[PDB]
Amino acid sequence: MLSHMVLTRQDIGRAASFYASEWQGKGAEELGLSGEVDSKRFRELLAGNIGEGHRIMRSATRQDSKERIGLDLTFSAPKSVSLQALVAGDAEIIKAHDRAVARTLEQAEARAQARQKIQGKTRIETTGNLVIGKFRHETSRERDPQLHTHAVILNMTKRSDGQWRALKNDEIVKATRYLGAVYNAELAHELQKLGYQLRYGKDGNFDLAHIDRQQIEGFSKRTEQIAEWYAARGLDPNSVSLEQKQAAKVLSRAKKTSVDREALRAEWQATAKELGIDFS
DNA sequence: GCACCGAAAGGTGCGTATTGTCTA
Repeated sequence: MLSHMVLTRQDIGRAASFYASEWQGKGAEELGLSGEVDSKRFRELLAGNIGEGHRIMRSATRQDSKERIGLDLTFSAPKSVSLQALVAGDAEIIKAHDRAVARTLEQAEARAQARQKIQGKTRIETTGNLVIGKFRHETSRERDPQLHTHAVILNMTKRSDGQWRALKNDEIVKATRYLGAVYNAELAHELQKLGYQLRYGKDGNFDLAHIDRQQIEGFSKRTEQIAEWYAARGLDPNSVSLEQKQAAKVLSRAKKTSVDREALRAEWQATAKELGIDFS
């Protein structure tokens, strides 16, 4: 699954709480960023402080509009993949997901764009470079195992004239469904190299063949919450407005509390026994 | 493209778009 969200200045706490960490992007390399994401630097870049002999970015933002700190792309593995990675414990599966993300983001980077204005005349440019902070996470809001990576694309890109400007995001934002398919294709290919058999689900989605739908359902509490929020509002899961799909996804939430990580995984393992899961 | 940003006859958000496993 690939979902996206435009991150605004009011998200500067939450977007820094993303901080298991990796920089990616030709933009990042050119700034000398590679390896683990230093959080102070991440906060600086969120604020548009690219530093190293450059003016603070984005000052031409209207006060009536919100300023944009970035674009969050969230890659989420199928549940059976999450199970094998996080319950059984498999670094190869984690690695396979990391590769799928990195290769998809290369295709996101290819689509990075900017504007330039030459004497009242605006042209759109394909810059092909991004600065991206990747943060891998492991649980859902209902504390189910859930392998997922937040790829925070910072709102910046280097134009042809070598100048740092805000990202025009259209080409990435309108290709979410395509990049989603790249992630699946890459993950599936990587999982097949590791010897796994796959089961296909109408969309390009798949799961590991040795884990069945009932076993998936046992570990998908957030899905049960969404499915119920439609059944109560009388709404049908086939056709619903973007205002409604966002409603069910945000309203149906309950609240949670600082989970004992070592104790959580033991719960997962026991649940997986109850469900009868053979991690082979 | 527009209309308001800082003050460059330049640059920005705006809206875009989002399948399931349900993020941000």
